[PDB]
Amino acid sequence: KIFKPEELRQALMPTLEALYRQDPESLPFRQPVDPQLLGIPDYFDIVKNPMDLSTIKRKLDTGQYQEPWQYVDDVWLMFNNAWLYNRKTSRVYKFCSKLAEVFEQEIDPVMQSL
Ligand SMILES: CCOc1ccc(C(C)=O)cc1-c1cc(NC(=O)c2ccco2)cc(-c2ccn(C)n2)c1
Repeated sequence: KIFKPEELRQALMPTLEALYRQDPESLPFRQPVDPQLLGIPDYFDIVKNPMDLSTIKRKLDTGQYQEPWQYVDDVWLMFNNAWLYNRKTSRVYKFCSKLAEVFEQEIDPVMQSL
């Protein structure tokens, strides 16, 4: 099945804005992780493939996907990175898990749609 670029944005962006809407849980994820700014200099020794909401939003704003699981792939990569780097007890890890709950709720019916 082919997917028109304007169609994905209009049908996938609601799932993305549902993540941005989570405050404060989306705050760690709205911009790429800057290890020097954040005081976590070891981040890239653990996270080899970074991803964040702003990169996803900019991709989606230029239709730079091809089918929904591509977008899913980036969102899950952002989640997996955060669960790998941050400790289970940590605020950012818990924020990530909240976002992941919201995202599964929103993405399951949009995935059934196409
Ligand atoms: C060192 C701890 O920061 C992090 C560590 C790891 C990760 C990841 C994604 O693995 C993310 C952050 C992080 C967290 C927060 N905000 C909160 O944690 C928060 C907000 C309210 C209560 O808590 C903000 C920003 C941020 C925002 C702008 N910039 C430039 N940076 C980055």
